[PDB]
Amino acid sequence: LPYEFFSEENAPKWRGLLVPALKKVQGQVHPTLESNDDALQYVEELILQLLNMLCQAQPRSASDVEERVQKSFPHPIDKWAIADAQSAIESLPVEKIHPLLKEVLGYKIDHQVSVYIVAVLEYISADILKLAGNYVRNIRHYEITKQDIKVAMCADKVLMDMFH
Repeated sequence: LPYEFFSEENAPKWRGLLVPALKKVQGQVHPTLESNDDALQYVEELILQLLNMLCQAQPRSASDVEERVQKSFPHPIDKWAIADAQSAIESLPVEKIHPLLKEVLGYKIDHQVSVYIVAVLEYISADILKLAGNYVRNIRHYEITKQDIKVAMCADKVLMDMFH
């Protein structure tokens, strides 16, 4: 039990830490669509479940992440994810998260690896939100509810096959 994001100790350190940023993301992907804490908090749970997955492989380089990502993320999302991550090291609290990473694993990490990870995490964030937004805009709703996101990720094998 090396880590549990929502315990009676760590919870305060994560709960709503990504929500503020996600609103921005959902703002760049779908300006017209309105935010909804209920959902973004769920997107957070997912994005956080992703970070944990990228940590099980105990990253120690700015490449080990690319490798892990290159080993997990289903084709096309894997390559696309890296492309972004790379183009980054070259909105999410990249700073406020860096110190946290060291605590999620218990080791040291260069500011370059964090920029890579956080970038990857945000890509899936923008990707998830991007798909959900289309769903919403398809049914003429102008709002992304938690329900929408779920039903949205379903019609997508890549993402659906990515989580469990």
